[PDB]
Formats: sequence, C-alpha cells, structure tokens
Amino acid sequence: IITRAEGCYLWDSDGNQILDGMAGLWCVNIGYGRKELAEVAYRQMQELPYYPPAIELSRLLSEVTPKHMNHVFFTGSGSDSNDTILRMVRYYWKLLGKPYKKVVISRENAYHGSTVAGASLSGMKAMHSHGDLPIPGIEHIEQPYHFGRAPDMDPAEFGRQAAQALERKIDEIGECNVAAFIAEPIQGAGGVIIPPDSYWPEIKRICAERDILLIVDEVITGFGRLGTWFGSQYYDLQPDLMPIAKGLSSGYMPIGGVMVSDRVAKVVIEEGGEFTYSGHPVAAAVAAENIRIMRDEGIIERAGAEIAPYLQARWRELGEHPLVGEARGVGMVAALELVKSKQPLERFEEPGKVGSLCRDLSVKNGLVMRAVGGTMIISPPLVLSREQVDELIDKARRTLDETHKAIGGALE
Amino acid sequence: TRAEGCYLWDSDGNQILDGMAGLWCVNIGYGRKELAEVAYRQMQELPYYNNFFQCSHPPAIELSRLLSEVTPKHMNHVFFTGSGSDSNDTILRMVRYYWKLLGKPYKKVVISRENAYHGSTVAGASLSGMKAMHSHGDLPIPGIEHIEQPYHFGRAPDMDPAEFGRQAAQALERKIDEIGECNVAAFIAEPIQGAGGVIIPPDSYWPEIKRICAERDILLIVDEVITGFGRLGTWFGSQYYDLQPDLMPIAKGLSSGYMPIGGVMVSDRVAKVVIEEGGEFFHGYTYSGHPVAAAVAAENIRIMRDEGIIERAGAEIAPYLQARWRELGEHPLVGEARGVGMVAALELVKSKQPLERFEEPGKVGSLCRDLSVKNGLVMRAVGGTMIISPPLVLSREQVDELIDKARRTLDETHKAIG
Repeated sequence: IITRAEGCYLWDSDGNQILDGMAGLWCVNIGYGRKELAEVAYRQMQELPYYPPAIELSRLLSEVTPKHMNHVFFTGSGSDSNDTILRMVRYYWKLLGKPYKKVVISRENAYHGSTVAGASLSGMKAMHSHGDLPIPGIEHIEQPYHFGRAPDMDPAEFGRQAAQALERKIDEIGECNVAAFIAEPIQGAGGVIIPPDSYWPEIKRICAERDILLIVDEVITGFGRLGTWFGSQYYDLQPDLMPIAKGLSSGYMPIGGVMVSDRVAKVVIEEGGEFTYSGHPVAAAVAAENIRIMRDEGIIERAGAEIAPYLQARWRELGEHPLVGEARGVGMVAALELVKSKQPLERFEEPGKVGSLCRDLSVKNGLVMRAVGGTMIISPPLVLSREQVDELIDKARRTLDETHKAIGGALE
Repeated sequence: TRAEGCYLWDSDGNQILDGMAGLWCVNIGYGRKELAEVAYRQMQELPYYNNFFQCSHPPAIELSRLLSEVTPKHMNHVFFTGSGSDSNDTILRMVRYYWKLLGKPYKKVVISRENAYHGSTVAGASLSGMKAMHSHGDLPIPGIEHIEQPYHFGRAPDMDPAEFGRQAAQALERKIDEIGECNVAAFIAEPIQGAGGVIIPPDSYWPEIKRICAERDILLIVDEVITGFGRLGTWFGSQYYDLQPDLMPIAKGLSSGYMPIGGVMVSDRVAKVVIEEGGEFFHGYTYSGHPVAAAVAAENIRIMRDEGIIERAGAEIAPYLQARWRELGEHPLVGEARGVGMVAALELVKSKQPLERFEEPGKVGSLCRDLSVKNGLVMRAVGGTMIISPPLVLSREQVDELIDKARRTLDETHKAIG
C-alpha cells in the first residue's frame, strides 16, 4: 500500500523506500513523479474530453517507428489493439481475394490481450479453458523457451527448431489458410522468454517463402524496453503490424495503438475505406508528451548507452548464486531461474510456490520484482541510474540467500 | 476544437450546439473544470492497481461503492475495464463461464438482435447486429445468434404496437425453440437501440421479454453503455423499463466522456457463483482499468447526483424536449418523431400519407446531417433517421435553440431534394 511515488521509488504506509524494479506493469518507462504529464492532461481536459492531440501524436510515432510504418490507428488498450489487428489482417486478405486466408498463429505462453480475441491469441492455457477461447482461426506452436523446453540442445540449434515449428504448422493447416503469425519479440507476461538468436532469423525466412504477414506484439517491448525504440528494430524485424500501448503514456493514461506497414495500409485504405479513427484527446495529448520527454531527454538512448549493458553484466553476475540456474538479460528486461540444483540440474518441484516466496520476500527487503513460476523477472524504468542498479543487485542478493535457506530448512 | 457547456466552438467562432453529447457520452456537459482537478490529483499518485501494492485512497474503491448506490438494488459488484466494448467481451466470457460452473457447458449461446450495437471488439461486433461489421472476414463468431429488432417503423409500420410489440418479443422465444433451451446462455439488448437509429420499442415488448426470460432458464444482459447515466431520464434504462438484468455493461457516461472507462454490474444471483470458484477467473485486467479513469468517473457521479443532473433531466428538461421534438412530426419530410428522456429520432420520408420511403434513404440523412451542422446543430443520422442525445445539462432556452436549428435544417433539405 503506497502513499508517495516518485523516480524509481514507492513508499509504504511505513515509509520504506521500495525500488520499483518492475516499473508497475512493464510500462512506467520514464519513471514516476513526472508532473510535466499531469499538466498536459489538465489543460487537455479543459479544451476537450471528446473529439488536436491525435495528429501531433501520429507525427512523433512515424519518427520513432522505422520502415514503412507511417499510419497509426489508436485504441483504448493493447488488449483492443490485437482485436483490430486480427480483424484488419483478414480484411487485408479479403480485399485481395483470399478470404479463406484468415488463420492467425500465436505461440504458447505468449500474451496478446484479455479481450475474447486477444485471450484466444494469448497462449496461456489457464485463460483458454474458462469459456470458449480458441475462436476459429487461432493456432498455437511451441515457445522458443530454451531453459524449459530443451535445456541441453544447443541454443544455436534449438533456436532453428522453435521457428520451423511455425513452418510445420503452416504445412499442416494449408499455407493458403494462414493469414499471419504473431508473437512478442520477447514473451514478457509468460516469464522473460528470450528466444535464441537463430529464432527470429528463421521466422523471417518462413514469413517470406510462405506468404504470411508478420505481426509483432510490442506492448511490453515498445518504447525503450529493449534499449531500442522497439523490440522490432532490436531484432531487425520489419513487422507488418505492431500493437503499442503500455509504453505510449508511460503508464499514466489508457491509450493503445496499432502501427501498420505501407503494405497492409495501402490495400486497407485504397481498396477499402469501409473498416472510426484515433483514440481519446486527453490520453493522446498525454501520450505525445511522454514521447517528447523520452526524445529530448533521450532516456531511450541512455537506456542503451549506459544503463543497459551495465545492468546486464550485473544481473549475469547473479547467475552464480546457489539457486540461480540461468540469468537471461536483454535491454532493460532480465530474468533469473530458481532451480533446486544447477550441476545436477534438478528443476524445483512446483517452482510456482518457491518463486512466489522470493517475490514475497523481495518486498520485505524493499525490491519490486515479479515471479512467474520459478522465474524472477525485472523491468526497471528507463530513468534508473547506474548507481541504482547496484541497489538492485544488493537487494536481490539477500533475497535469494534468504530463500536458499528458507526451503532448505524452515518447514522443508 | 474548444468546448464549454453544451457548445463546441471552432476556428471561425462558430458556436455549434452539440445535440449528440459527442457520442452519447459527455453527459454533465463540457467544461467541468472540477474533473480535471481530480485527474491531476490521482495522476500524481500511483498509476496502476495490482493486488501487490495499492494506493493511498484507491479510486476504484470509491467509484464501485457509488455504482452500487445508483444501480438496481440487486446489483452490487463491478468489474472495471478499458472501454465499454471491453465490458461486453467480459460479459460474453462471464455469462458462459457462469453455466460451466453450474455444470451446463453446452449452455453457451448468446442471442442478440439485428441492428443492436454492443461494442467494436471481435465479440462486440459479433454481438452487434449491423452486418456491415459482420462482413469483414467473418466477424460472427460461434455462440451468437440474432433475432428481429422491434423497429415498428421499418418493420411493420401499420401494425398495432402492443400487438407488434408482443410479436417481436415472441421472436426471442422462437429462437429458443429453434436453438434448444439448454443451449441458450442469455439474451442481450439495449433498453432502446442507440447507434442504429433510436429504436424505441413498443411498450408491450420489455413486458413480454421479461416473461420469456422467466419461463425459459436464461440470464439477461441489458446493454447500458448508451442508456446509462441518465439518457432515459432515469439513472439507467433498466429503471425506465423495470428490467432486472443479471449483467449490465456501463460506460459512455460513467466518465461523461472525460476518460476511457468500462464496467460490468453483476447481479447477486450470478455473482454468488463467480465468487465461489473465481480464482480461476483471474485475468490481466482484473479490475481498476486505470486509477485515473476511476478517480475522474467517481467525481463525475458526485457532480451528477449532488447537483441533481439525472433528476432535473427526467423531471424537468426531458419532458420539455419530448414535446418540442414532436412539434417536428408536423413537418413535410418528417413522418415520425420518437424519443424518450434524452434521446429522440426524426424519420425522413418521401411522402407522409403514402408512407413512401426514399430510394436510398441513407443519402438524404447525410444531407440533413451536413445541413444541420451548417446551421449550428450536431445531429447524427442513421440512414434516413435523425437522432439526438443532448447533454443532460441542457437548458430550456437551448432545446428551443435545438428545435429551431432543426426546423431550418428540415426546411433546407426539403428544398434541396425537391
């Protein structure tokens, strides 16, 4: 229960300075305590609560987004973005005369939204059972999770394997029934599932020989999360559509959006114009300001220049702890792995509860940090300073140590 | 693009009376400076609401207490979401998953009406009845059916309304006997259809439908995205047409337009079940779409119930609006003036006594809408059907304003066509 929140810190009803390593929900990229936003909202509510903010917002988004992404359809949340995506991908092919080409393909343990459509896309089999949630035209392949899937196959080789999974499904369904393939650059919600560096190279190959669109879900990855403006350009992907949201406002306003490549855009706008526009004047004003800040203060550049590479090595230095098996780390996102043993490699029995115990103990020490099973993940704001990465390593250290004896002693 | 009260000024100092409440949303009118203060306030504190680490004074707490006060007695639990179109995607999920936990997983069908609107997501455009939306790919997703709209004008213009009302409402019973009673999960409708012209049902309809949903074993879902927060002169159209809905999405009006908000009111009946086994029903959004949105909305309702905007609607200015409007029924092109509370429609026809609709009525309405704003009125058209939802802060001197601008507009379209 916080009472004060600025910079990378919160403050309980007790007054401990808890450091938000998670950045709320992966989204307060420019950090708490920016009154510069709250004023642009105040004065945008004076002007108009309905409908200008949508235009200046669209300008900045075409500057920061590479490639042929020059048009943008805003929405209320990234959960609604993926809906528009699915709809306009089938609409794309329908306006090409291939209306049977409507099958979009996700991965297992990927997250793409809470809406019926987004949840059908999202591969959390927890969300899928409750009501009918594999709405016709969504398929689920393997995730490029090295640790979990094949912890001993060579990353170089395991990587090719998890992408040709895509090609396997394609040849299974009918290349002409597949509309597109969608996937987070790095699955965030389902733990930090970083793919090997052979994965996206093959995906790009499959999405060229087999005529499908690539859709890349940049909701957690967008707006600096990987030390680049988008996970897109950090893996040299040239997507056809990107749902952007959490980063947009840095977490202060409900705004979602889809970036569209000129390929899909042209057909949708020219041979269509019947699919109305924009999002919400307030939240757009607010969003366009958070990007001004990030652009002039360059804290996206600082994100790569200074605080990322430092935060990678330091995190990797956590991998030697007795509990830590793997120490994944790309840009301002990273993750550890809680295993009973490393040399014998015994995967913790029900690691859900043990990782839930480090989270529980991580705030007792004064660190925000998410568990997902036996995976401790972090996603600090892009304003975190090189000094505070040391605050982070230190408070994780005590936590893992405390839990190293807590299961190997107290009520084992 | 500046706005003050019920007026939208633009570049050339053009005071345009907004008779559309933007999009049925801006209810307490524009230029309520005290909402900006509550957004500036909350925005300065935390901007998320996870079960680990809450806020000082959680806004969704205040809000969800208030929504219990102004909603039908038996509704007392509110999930929040990002917009009202999200609210229905939730409801589709809830109504179904309600039966799975009553052990009837084959009970997954939702029935709507054609030309009903229910969101713009893949499910809200499946639910919704315009086939424009259905034709993109195949937006009708399984589980949904559609029955006939009780649109007395375009369906059976000469029938007896209480007869026809009773006839379009046996439609529901006649989809159940075609579908199988144990398959149907629920039936969802707006108290009055909004975005598809204002389809004011014959009084004898909601009477019947409540019976059909007693006799049959189905939940009920009343879409109050538009009818909610005073539109019908009652807080919710439910109270207007004495409906007791098991779910109810709410939205446009929750924040009177000021902030992206959605929400679903769960009747005690369905709530009892979705709580016993609800650890499974844990999704990313959970509740509290945004503390800032909730903070703003909570104050919005403060302003609404304390100055009394809902009450002076259905008791003072709504009556006035209805009377004035119907003085337009006595016009050449106009061959019906309907409305309730704070919503109203004019039908345009090529001849009154020979009831003769236009070859392509849509285009005439586009003209009228183009001619309304020219003369200084926001007035939307659904085909050949003009509609209006003025902000509930409307003053009498301004429905007078609202009527005369309509009069010119109708007299200029009458010229233009002839």
